[PDB]
Amino acid sequence: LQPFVNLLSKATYWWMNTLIISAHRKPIDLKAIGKLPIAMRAVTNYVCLKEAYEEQKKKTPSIWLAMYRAFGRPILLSSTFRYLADLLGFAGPLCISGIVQRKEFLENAHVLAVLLFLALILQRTFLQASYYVTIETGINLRGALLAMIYNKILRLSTSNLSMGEMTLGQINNLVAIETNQLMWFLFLCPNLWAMPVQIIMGVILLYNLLGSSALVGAAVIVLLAPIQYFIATKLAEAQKSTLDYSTERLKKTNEILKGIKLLKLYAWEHIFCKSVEETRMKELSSLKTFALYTSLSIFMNAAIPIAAVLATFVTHAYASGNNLKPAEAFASLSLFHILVTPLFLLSTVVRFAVKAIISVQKLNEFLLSDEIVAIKVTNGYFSWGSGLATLSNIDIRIPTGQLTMIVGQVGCGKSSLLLAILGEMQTLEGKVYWNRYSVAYAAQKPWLLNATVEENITFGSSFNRQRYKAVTDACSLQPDIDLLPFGDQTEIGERGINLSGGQRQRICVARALYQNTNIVFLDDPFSALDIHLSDHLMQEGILKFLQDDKRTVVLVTHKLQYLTHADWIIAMKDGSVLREGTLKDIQTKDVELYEHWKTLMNRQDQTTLERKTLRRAMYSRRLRTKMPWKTCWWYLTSGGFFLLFLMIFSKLLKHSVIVAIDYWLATWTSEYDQTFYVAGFSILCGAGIFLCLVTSLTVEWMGLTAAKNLHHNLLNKIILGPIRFFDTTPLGLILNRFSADTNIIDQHIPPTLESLTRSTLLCLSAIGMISYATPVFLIALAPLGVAFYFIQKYFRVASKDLQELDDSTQLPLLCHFSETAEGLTTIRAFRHETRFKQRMLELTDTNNIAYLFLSAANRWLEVRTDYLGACIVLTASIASISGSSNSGLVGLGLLYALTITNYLNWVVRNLADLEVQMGAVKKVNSFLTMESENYEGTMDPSQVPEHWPQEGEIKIHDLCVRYENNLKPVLKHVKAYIKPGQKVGICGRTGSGKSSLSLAFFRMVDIFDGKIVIDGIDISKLPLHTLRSRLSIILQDPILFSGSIRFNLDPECKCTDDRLWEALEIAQLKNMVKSLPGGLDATVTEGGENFSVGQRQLFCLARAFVRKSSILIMDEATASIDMATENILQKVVMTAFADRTVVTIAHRVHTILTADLVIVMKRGNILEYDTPESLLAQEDGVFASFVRA
Ligand SMILES: CCOc1cc(CC(=O)N[C@@H](CC(C)C)c2ccccc2N2CCCCC2)ccc1C(=O)O
Ligand SMILES: Nc1ncnc2c1ncn2[C@@H]1O[C@H](COP(=O)(O)OP(=O)(O)OP(=O)(O)O)[C@@H](O)[C@H]1O
Ligand SMILES: Nc1ncnc2c1ncn2[C@@H]1O[C@H](COP(=O)(O)OP(=O)(O)OP(=O)(O)O)[C@@H](O)[C@H]1O
Ligand SMILES: [Mg+2]
Ligand SMILES: [Mg+2]
Repeated sequence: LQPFVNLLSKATYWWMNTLIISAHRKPIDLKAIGKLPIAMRAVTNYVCLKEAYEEQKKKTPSIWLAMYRAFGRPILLSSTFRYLADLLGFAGPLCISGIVQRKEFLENAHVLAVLLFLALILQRTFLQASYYVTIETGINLRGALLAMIYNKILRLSTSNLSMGEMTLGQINNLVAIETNQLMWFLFLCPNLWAMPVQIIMGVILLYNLLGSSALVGAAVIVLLAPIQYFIATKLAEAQKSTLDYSTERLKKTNEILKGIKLLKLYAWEHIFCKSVEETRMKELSSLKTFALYTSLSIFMNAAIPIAAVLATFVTHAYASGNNLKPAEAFASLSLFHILVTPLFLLSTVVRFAVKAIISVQKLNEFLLSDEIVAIKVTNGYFSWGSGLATLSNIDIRIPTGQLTMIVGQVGCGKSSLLLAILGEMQTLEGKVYWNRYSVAYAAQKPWLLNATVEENITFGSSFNRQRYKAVTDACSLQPDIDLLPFGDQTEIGERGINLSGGQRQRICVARALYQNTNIVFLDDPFSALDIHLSDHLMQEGILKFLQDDKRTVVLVTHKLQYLTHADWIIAMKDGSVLREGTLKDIQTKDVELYEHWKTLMNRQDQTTLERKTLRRAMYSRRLRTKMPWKTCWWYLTSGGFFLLFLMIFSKLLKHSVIVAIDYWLATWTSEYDQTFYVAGFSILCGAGIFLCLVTSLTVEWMGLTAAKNLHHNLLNKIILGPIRFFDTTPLGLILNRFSADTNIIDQHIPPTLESLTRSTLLCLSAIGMISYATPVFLIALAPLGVAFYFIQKYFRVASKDLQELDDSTQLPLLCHFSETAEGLTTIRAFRHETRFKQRMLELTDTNNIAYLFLSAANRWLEVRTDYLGACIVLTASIASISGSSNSGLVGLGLLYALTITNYLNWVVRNLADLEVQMGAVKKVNSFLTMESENYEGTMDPSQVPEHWPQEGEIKIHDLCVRYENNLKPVLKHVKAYIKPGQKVGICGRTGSGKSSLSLAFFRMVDIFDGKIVIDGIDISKLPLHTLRSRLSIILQDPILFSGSIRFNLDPECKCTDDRLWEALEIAQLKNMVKSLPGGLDATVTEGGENFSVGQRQLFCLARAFVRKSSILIMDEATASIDMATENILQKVVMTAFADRTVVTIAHRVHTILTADLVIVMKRGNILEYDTPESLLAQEDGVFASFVRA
């Protein structure tokens, strides 16, 4: 008997109840979820799919055939279940038919009720079994496809001809969209055959029950599918347009957030906010058409059935000598309700099928793509697939266990030489011998995972504290490591703590040196290394650390230095080897080349600067079940009480009119001329259509209004927020507040809310109507209501947890595919292919199990609610037949009871989804409630002179500065009197609050004690906007936002182009802009990458000049600037700003030695404030010490 109960559980999902029930006590952890059965592990599915694919290739290969060969049987089983389920589900109307017309005891009207109950249960259990089988096969297919494309990625080539700039984009698209769409098509595949059969059977049954008259209604409903497909295509068009505008808006917002401090300093936040508001306006303009089409689709879906009913019944009434019977009428109405959904969804199935065909074509295109004495090579010719040997006559030899160096000119091919020796490119002729063992490789372009530093260093190697410390010290990486927030175990790479090129390549070199292997390749590890660091790495790392290990080291470096240490040297030229040998060998054979090295060698602070920027970033650092009804009400009200009332009233009236239509039909059928009834029915149907249209339009209007209001208010509040907000909160979350949350509010909330309200109203109306026909039904209803409440609670909590876990598991998979897509050369050099493949299998298995359990929970909820609906139908039917009432009311009760089962689960599912989305709404609403700054100014703007800062007098009175309240004041008792028309120099030990002093000048940081006085007006006693408007500033790293040169010079557009030209001339940038096309109107890319760093500084100086601040502040402007550019900067500061007041945060003292006066800072203390010449001649203080060095 055990098999019977086992199958029952596998059908009623009894295994899901323990996880779902426990969902309350503990969040659904990955461990809590049992691992995938070996029958469903991604590895096995990949094996089967590869077998099928190779069988196809044995006879150009097509994926579709392989997918069939792999997963046909589950699909056939699913189709069998689906066909049986639909065939049984056609029993509903037939049973209603026979019960209303109430040894062939089937007419007894009692046995038929239990027959209907059992048939409904069997139908729905089979249908859910089919859903689950197709879900499982689809997820298996997704796992197999991901594994297959991952293997392809691992075997991909790196030729620039093949792997273009868009190759990584294509791979991300495949993993994120194409595979998912193919999975969805696999989910929906059974429908593609179960829908047309269902529709045909429905039409045949309609003809049998109601005769040729029902043909009109059949045609009217069949017209639903083309309409749905057309409006769906238009909707997709509008959605693409909205996606384009949304991407533009997101780019603008992201650039704004990054460097927000700069915008606040320039006081330009308002103009950027206005531009983003314009972008949002266009986005909303497109979203309005999207909403129009969505509303049209909903209206058609909810009205075409009414039109079909109207046409059918009017035609039958006017074209039948026999008056309309009740049983036939209600059976036909139930059949229409059965057929509406399949027709409404066949169009979506077709769209998914087309998208899947496109996706499979794209995946096939991807797959059919190109792919690939320690060492000696003889007669080696290699190319990058161009057909022309990029390397020729490769007679290289790599002596075992000895340092080897490769020298050459720019773009000689040494990097290509290493790649070819790795076998990473086609070998036209010649062979390479290994005497393959894995080789430690540090790519010319450094590469890093998204794991922490420890993972990068180990890279899967067993941890050894001794080796880790030794290599870290050898590469001088310990300090910068300590600078990190968590030191080690600190995420780095694209998503983690951003690192400069020097640090990245140092980490890569550390990885290479740590990894235990006999062969090490270092491709110019000194790309951005200072002399001291490079020398330390060479002496301690390259030689000693590997001398002990007796490794074989091949080094590629432009810097001819250190060649003395190298045992063997290689000379290359134009993708060919001039000579190979030691220094003595080259000297003997090629004197000219030997001397040429000395000739070039004889004709010969970034690291410290880099760490300073890194250290600056480090300065800053029960019942999870109840939905947020407060937040949902806040959202609903956001649109406006008028719109909310209109929506509610319209929907209530629509459902009242629909139930009125049904009751009118019942009363009409009561009898057993018809003009009165038909006229009434027609007017009712017209009113219903009108109300459907009105309610759809109203819900969409409410959605649009709410989205616009919420987004606008959020952007205003965030932009008007204090700097600390962005300093603490990671930029990622703030950006996500507009990336996803806004997308959800725009697109998901309105449709989901409309569906939830419609389902709730339909369920309530059905219950009320069956009670009206069957007053005794409520007694049986109440326990069912209790069960419904419990199911609602459990499923809502479980689904929330499962969905969140699914997303958290998915994100690492995309991250890993993106990472492995890059650095393929590095992985293949380490030959860690197996490790990464296993990692991918683990990640995909976890994601698949999460998704599968989410779908299984959905199935469990469906089965429970469906047994509930079956009990409802049984009780309603039995009570009605037993109860004495008019036949029409009996038919109405049976019809509504049968229907209620379709919506009884949609109500709860939409409720859960709306809860999840209200989560995001709460996120946004809470985020926009953050307190703003004291923009109000105590003094009247008129009282403060318009040209207030012209004089340039500044005083400091015992100032104290604190970044945040309750923290130690970085500045204390800071007093300073800066004479107008004076130059002020500031220098001291790093971290002495110089930039803090500048921020205090700009009010950015709180002035807890003391004051800053300019022109006799306290800075605090003034609007911060006014202060920032008429003050200049030159940050250390200038940033320019995407747009024209005019926009950067003056977003306010207040000054004439003559002023801009004069500013660019004085800033020495007039010729630079003139040479570039477009002149003043030339475009600029985001972040100022279009121009050189010195040009960015010139742009900043031009901004200062045009601002006419009368003041000037420089925060180590010369830092990270070319010496000639630094001299130009000094000249322009000295001459152009002669009449202005200059305050400089001197990165280097000698640049500010000429300042009229200097200030010495130390731990928030003004140790010295005099002329720099006097301080040097007075005492040998701190200023004298660092300035002398
Ligand atoms: C994650 C998707 O897992 C499922 C997968 C399925 C498989 C399936 O034949 N769908 C039919 C719906 C049935 C009732 C007609 C369908 C067809 C076309 C468009 C959408 C849809 N449906 C898509 C989801 C359910 C609502 C409309 C069912 C149900 C689920 C589910 O999660 O409940
Ligand atoms: N992966 C690649 N695919 C295609 N062509 C490549 C690839 N790598 C290099 N090349 C081309 O091969 C030639 C030499 O490139 P390579 O990087 O090997 O030279 P190099 O002397 O090491 O240069 P570098 O100054 O960048 O260190 C150039 O034409 C370069 O464009
Ligand atoms: N964002 C911040 N939040 C809180 N405290 C900060 C922040 N930035 C700096 N501090 C504190 O202020 C001290 C000095 O700040 P600041 O960067 O202005 O000084 P500095 O001497 O000009 O430094 P730098 O070397 O960057 O020019 C830091 O040591 C830290 O104590
Ligand atoms: Mg190179
Ligand atoms: Mg500073």
